[PDB]
Amino acid sequence: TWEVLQYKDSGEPGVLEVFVTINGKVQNITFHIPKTIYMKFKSQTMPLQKIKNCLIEKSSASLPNNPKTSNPAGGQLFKITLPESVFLEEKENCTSIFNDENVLGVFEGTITPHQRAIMDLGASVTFRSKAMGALGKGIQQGFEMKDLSMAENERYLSGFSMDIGYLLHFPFLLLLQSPFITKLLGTIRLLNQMPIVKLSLNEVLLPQLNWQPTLLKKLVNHVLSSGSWISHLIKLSQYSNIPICNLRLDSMDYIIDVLYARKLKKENIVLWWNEKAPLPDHGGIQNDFDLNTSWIMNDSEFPKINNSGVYDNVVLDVGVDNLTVNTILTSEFVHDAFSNDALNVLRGMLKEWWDEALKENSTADLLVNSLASWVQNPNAKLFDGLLRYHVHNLTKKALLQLVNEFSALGSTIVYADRNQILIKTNKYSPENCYAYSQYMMKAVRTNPMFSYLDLNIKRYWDLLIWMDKFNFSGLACIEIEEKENQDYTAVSQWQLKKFLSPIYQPEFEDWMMIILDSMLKTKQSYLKLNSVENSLNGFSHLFSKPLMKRVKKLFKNQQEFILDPQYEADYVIPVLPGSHLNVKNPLLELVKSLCHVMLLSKSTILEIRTLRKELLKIFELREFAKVAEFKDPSLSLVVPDFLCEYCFFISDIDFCKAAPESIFSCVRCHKAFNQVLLQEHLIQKLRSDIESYLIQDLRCSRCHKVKRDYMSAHCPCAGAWEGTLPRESIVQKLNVFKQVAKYYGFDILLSCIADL
Ligand SMILES: [Zn+2]
Ligand SMILES: [Zn+2]
Repeated sequence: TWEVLQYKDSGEPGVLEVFVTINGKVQNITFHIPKTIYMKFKSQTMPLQKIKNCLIEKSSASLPNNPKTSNPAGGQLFKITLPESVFLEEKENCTSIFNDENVLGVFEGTITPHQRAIMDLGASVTFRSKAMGALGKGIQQGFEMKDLSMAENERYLSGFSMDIGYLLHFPFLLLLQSPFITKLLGTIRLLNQMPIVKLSLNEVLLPQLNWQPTLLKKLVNHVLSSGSWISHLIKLSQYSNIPICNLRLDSMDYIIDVLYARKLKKENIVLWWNEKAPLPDHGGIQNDFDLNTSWIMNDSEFPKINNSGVYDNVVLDVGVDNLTVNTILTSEFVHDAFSNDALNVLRGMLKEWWDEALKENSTADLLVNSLASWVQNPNAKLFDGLLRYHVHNLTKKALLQLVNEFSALGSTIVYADRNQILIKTNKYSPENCYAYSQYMMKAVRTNPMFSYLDLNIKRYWDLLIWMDKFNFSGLACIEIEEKENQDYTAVSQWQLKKFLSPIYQPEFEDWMMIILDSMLKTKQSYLKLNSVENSLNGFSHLFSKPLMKRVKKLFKNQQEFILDPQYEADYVIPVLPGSHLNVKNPLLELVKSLCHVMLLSKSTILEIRTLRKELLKIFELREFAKVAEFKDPSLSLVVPDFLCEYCFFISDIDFCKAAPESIFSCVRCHKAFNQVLLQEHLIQKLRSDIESYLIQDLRCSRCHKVKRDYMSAHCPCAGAWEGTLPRESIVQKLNVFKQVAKYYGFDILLSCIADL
């Protein structure tokens, strides 16, 4: 039994220098690893060359499923194993089996000897040599490992007793903490020969004034955290079976990659493993443009429900956590699907991880939490776009099924965002829904479809006005109590106010505070007294007469002071990111936006529309004038699926509607983001949009149909060829990016706009 500390390769192929630990102390040994390659070539027969001293054998391994490669043809996959030195030798000559005619692909040329040994042997490698006593012969030369190998149990890797050191930069098992590992390793060649545990905290920043205290504070924690670092490293390593020095702490996708790869190798499935490459290794077919792949990697938008209105019943605000893991755990013709066998392997892995995590296991809990992050990361190895598409498509179905399940009992969906769900209840008072909420939660959890979902009620709503997530108001209570009248807080988040003149913004809020009070009073009166929700009929009668007089007075003052240069500070229309409307009369916008909020009732249409006409009579405008219609003042630019590294939260960020302090900070935890990452994601969105416009399909203006010719003038129908994506849409999309890049300081995106 050997405790390998740091597997390390060198210039010579199939050579692994190992800083192993023998019962005495640390020592250096070397391993020899042959190269195993997967050949798909020809349709039948075999080369019969015999020139190479290798081992070939016809195999039946389960290949991946690239959408382009769909033809079955025949099966003659091979399992050629051949040492890497003579493989480099064979690279030289022109004639050889690996480079000849009728070669479909090489499937595992990317995996290095280091990875092969760390996946096959592991941390606890032992010697089962026996035969002749070549232990001395094995130690003087390089011990060839292919013939003799065994992996002993690693339940207890080490009882630690050893010296630890530091080496840090702020631009013996030493710990390397530097922004540039490669530069420091190359500059001091002697640093290579010593074993190092490489933990990298990067991007040191300074306030540029009085930086000595902050340098001292940044040094103190790194000095004092040594006991924690080694302890956590050993805690991960004892379960991981990866050697301590190869493993890193922040690296979490590597554990998933090794475990999934070795449990796949337990089966006959091919790895498709690819190293420092964002795309899978499919044998070389992955280096060509394909329409299906381009569509499946450009579909990251999630559906949503935004049923708007004013609700006089109670509304529940539940938060659905563990959606993706629940989706995975629960569950020829198709050319765009992931292999079912690997899917079942992943399902079994997640099930066993969850079961061990239930029994007080920290590492299993970490793996379960980090699986969702691993799925969407291309930089993680074994990453497949088909897997991401499969997971997203099943999650999309799961959310609709959950909404339908909620629809089984008397309730109505209002909103759905993968993290928040709003439910309309039949009951009228929040104090009478304690039992029904619990019953619904138990019923939802009882279903086998949603056994692993986490649901928690965040707020109870008494009166809610809903337009979208960025524009709402009402009265809410955090949690209902006993024998005490429930405390209610009034919330009002209106982005619509930001596009108003400074003199009218206070008026907007003041009049909304009267609308809400009147609606609450009339609802209480209707409840006390006993097609239309009669709780809210007649609320406008209380505040109509004051509103008319106030509007008249405001109009008179505007007529008096609009041309006064002294009052030029007022009556200035702000410029905001996503603003497109060019509008003239400031008080008209206030009255329109105030009436639009009342209009979302669906039960008091006539009453509100009479008041709207009467108010519009103060101005010289008619009830159906085009200038008197409400449009949303703001555009939208939504970047989907941004990761919080310290929170493990999936959030969709919209750069136009969302107010600041939210663009650059996570929601669950108030941790700031990194700006250049946001700029790079915006650039990715822009270039992807341009590509999607450039690869669109054509259609007939009358026969809505797809063009099936490469050279034609028009439809067999007398018509014309038009585009599925019109130019005006992409022009507007390029327009909004320019404003977003100028309101906030994004130099990289501004440069990208000007290089077009
Ligand atoms: Zn967070
Ligand atoms: Zn036609």
